[PDB]
Formats: sequence, C-alpha cells, structure tokens
Amino acid sequence: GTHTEINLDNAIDMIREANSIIITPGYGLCAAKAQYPIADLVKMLSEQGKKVRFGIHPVAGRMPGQLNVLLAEAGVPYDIVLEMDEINHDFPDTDLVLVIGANDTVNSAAQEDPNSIIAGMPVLEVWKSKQVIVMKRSLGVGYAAVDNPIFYKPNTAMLLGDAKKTCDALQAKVRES
Ligand SMILES: NC(=O)c1ccc[n+]([C@@H]2O[C@H](COP(=O)([O-])OP(=O)(O)OC[C@H]3O[C@@H](n4cnc5c(N)ncnc54)[C@H](OP(=O)(O)O)[C@@H]3O)[C@@H](O)[C@H]2O)c1
Repeated sequence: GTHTEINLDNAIDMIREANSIIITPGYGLCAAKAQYPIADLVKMLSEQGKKVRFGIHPVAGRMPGQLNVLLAEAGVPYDIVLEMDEINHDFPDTDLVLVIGANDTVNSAAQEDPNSIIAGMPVLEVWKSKQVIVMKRSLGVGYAAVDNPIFYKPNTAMLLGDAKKTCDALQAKVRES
C-alpha cells in the first residue's frame, strides 16, 4: 500500500532518538481536545533535554489563532510556540516532526504542483525534516478537500487514530521513563 503505518512503540522510539522535535498542530488536535496530553508530553520531553517547539500556521484550525489560544490555555509556555515564518527555515535541521491534526497547513502540493488548487499558498515545510509522523484518523482530506503528498513520501509514517487517544497513549509511554 502507498503509505507506511507505524504503531505507538515505533513512535516512541523515533521520539527517543530525536534531539529536536517540532509539533505542527492543526484542527484535528483541538477537535479531539488533545492539547492537554500534549502539553504534558512536551514538558516531559523538554525535561529530558530535547528541543521541543510548536510551529503554527496562521490559518491552522477553524478560527483565527485557535491553536495558539487553546495551547496557551492548556499550559504550553508562549516561548516555545513559534509562527510559521519564524520556524520554517528549521525543518531541514529537525530530527522529528509531529504533524498533529494538521493537513492543509503542511501540504507539499502547494509547492510541488503548479496546477494544484492550493498552488502558491504558504505551508509549513515539514517534509524537509528527517522523519515525519502524521497523526490523524485516516488518509483523508482536510478543509480544502485535496490529497496531501506528504502521506506517501518515504520519510513519512502515519500514526493513525483519534488525536487524543494517540497522544494520551504516547504521554503514558513517555511517563514510563
Ligand atoms: N483558522 C481559521 O480561522 C480558518 C478559517 C477558514 C478556513 N481555514 C482553513 O482550514 C484549514 C486549516 O488547516 P489545518 O492543517 O489546521 O487542518 P485541515 O488541514 O483542515 O485538516 C484537519 C484534518 O484533521 C483530521 N482530524 C479531525 N478530527 C480529528 C480527530 N479527532 N483526531 C485526529 N485527526 C482529526 C482529519 O483528518 P481525519 O478525518 O483523517 O482524521 C482532518 O484532516 C486550511 O485549509 C485553512 O485555510 C482556517
């Protein structure tokens, strides 16, 4: 089949091996209320000395600034939350990107296909990192109703499930130490 599926233990080993992690959150994160386990995951991984930051697209979510507000409300410190144009240049130097409920905001067809409906629209360049894990329930579309090439790239693994079920489980496995 055209994409790669991984399990939770594969994801934990990828996190463990990464020094630098960027989370790119989208609508799926807050649809699932996954902000709460994620804020604890990030605190634990930061305590293990990893560089853990968020890269948030200005149009992520369904309301302006929605991911920024909900992550702040959940306790994520403002100093590790960056704007797209502040963080995009770092993706080639990033060991692991966690795409959590984002799709349109990380869709490479905006740069790779000049005849795409989203051609020319700015995106987060997550496919330039060493390893991408996409957390969503299916191989299906987001708001713009288009396919996303990053799901079939060789450095992408799909971690399929509801975002809060997955992140609760990853929080538990990291808490194991
Ligand atoms: N921010 C705004 O104010 C605003 C306003 C108007 C339009 N928009 C548009 O909406 C989009 C925002 O980009 P985005 O990357 O945040 O999101 P998105 O590209 O619309 O994709 C969110 C996708 O999240 C997954 N998802 C939904 N519920 C989930 C759950 N419970 N667990 C796991 N995954 C879940 C769905 O895939 P599955 O069904 O496979 O899980 C979903 O594809 C852009 O096209 C933007 O232009 C934003």
